[PDB]
Amino acid sequence: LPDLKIEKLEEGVFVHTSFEEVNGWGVVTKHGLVVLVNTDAYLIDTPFTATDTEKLVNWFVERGYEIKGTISSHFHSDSTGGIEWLNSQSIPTYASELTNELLKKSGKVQAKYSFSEVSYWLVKNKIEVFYPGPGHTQDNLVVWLPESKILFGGCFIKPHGLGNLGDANLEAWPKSAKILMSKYGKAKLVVSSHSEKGDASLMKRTWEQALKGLKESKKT
Ligand code: NA
Ligand SMILES: [Zn+2]
Ligand SMILES: [Zn+2]
Repeated sequence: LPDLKIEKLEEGVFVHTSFEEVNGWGVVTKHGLVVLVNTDAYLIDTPFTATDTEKLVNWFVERGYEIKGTISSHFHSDSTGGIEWLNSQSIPTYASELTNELLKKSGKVQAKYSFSEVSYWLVKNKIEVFYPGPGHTQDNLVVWLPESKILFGGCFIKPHGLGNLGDANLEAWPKSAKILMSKYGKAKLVVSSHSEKGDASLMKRTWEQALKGLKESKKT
């Protein structure tokens, strides 16, 4: 299993990359962020495992940062796998009320703190959590960093194909993708869960893939 990677994007923004075996043939790649406000650190998604969440936290703690909070972009384990471990360390975990309902329904440990607001400022003027509407999942969120114009699109941003449709809302995805394009056109960088980082055009590529997936589902 490849090791957790940490890469600096700019001052105050790091991408964490963790890996999971799909079964014998190679691995899934998952990107999240760590955002620094002075000496406060915020996890944007957890790695898949408690073990990789602890490695990630330990890397920032050793450099004099305090983990002030985590946000999970959706209920799937690639965003939420570390919540139980973070809770055991009394590190504040956040998810939307809908995300916590979906964790509870799937027999998973919930985030300690939840919110209902469509636009939720995890950190005033620094970290915005936004619900564009259903897509990859009913609850999928994005995270916007206004000072860097970095959008973390999580598993919503799907420039090359929508992936697993098990929990997806194909009827809503195109509308949700246009809402995102319309709000975050000033984005300098779009970081997705499962693809290479890109420019604002990844939001339009997602819209196109959403339209195509909906069209194909209506044919059969
Ligand atoms: Na450092
Ligand atoms: Zn997912
Ligand atoms: Zn994912």
